Amino acid sequence: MHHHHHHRSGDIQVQNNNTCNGKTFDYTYTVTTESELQKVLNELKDYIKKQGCKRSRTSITARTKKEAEKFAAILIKVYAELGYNDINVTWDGDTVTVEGQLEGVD
Repeated sequence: MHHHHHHRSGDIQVQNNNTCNGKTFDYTYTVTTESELQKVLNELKDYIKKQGCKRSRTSITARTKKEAEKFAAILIKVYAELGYNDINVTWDGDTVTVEGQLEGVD
């Protein structure tokens, strides 16, 4: 097979938008391989902690809802390191939109 990197294949567009957003340049990273996705979440998590009073939103381009599940398991994990292990997720299919839980427990 002809192996190549062309922006037209399974390009995964990760977009994070922060509530209490300070110096938030873009938080947008497009990875064709999940090996690179690891570094996205390493730096991203660190920032969301500062640019985020309680939570920030994320939406990742999943080409299948099967992928949306495992990127959800990653985003839930990332915000679980920041605070609450329970995180808010919605599986669309073309996208997985994950935002951290608001402090509401009794």
